[PDB]
Amino acid sequence: ENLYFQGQRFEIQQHNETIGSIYFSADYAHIRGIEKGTAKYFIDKVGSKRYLFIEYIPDNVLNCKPDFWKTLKYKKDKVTYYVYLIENLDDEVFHLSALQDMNRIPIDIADDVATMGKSPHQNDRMTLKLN
Ligand SMILES: [Cl-]
Repeated sequence: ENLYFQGQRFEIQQHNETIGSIYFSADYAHIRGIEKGTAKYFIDKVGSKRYLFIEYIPDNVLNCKPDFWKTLKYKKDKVTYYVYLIENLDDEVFHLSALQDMNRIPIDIADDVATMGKSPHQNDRMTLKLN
């Protein structure tokens, strides 16, 4: 698979406020917010862009604005993933940007996420700052 974030720890920011830390291993995001949590994840590079596929993290763990979760969904096996465009500004500042959703069943081919552009509302985007 894709090891772009594997072994990396980021500070999580939303609306210029720190809301916790996230550490990515081979299979899970390890979240330290109000509480600890884990989320299955994977990264897919299609063309020039990279996309983060991540399970929902509840606000009892990571207290972020709920419309951050308004994005394209991917379903592999029984786990549903929330898909984000990873933007790398300078190898320090990263964004998790929500994508446009569809009026159809979740994508079953990871690469087919590229057929969708960014969400018109980007104000609830996550900022990851590399440690
Ligand atoms: Cl796939």
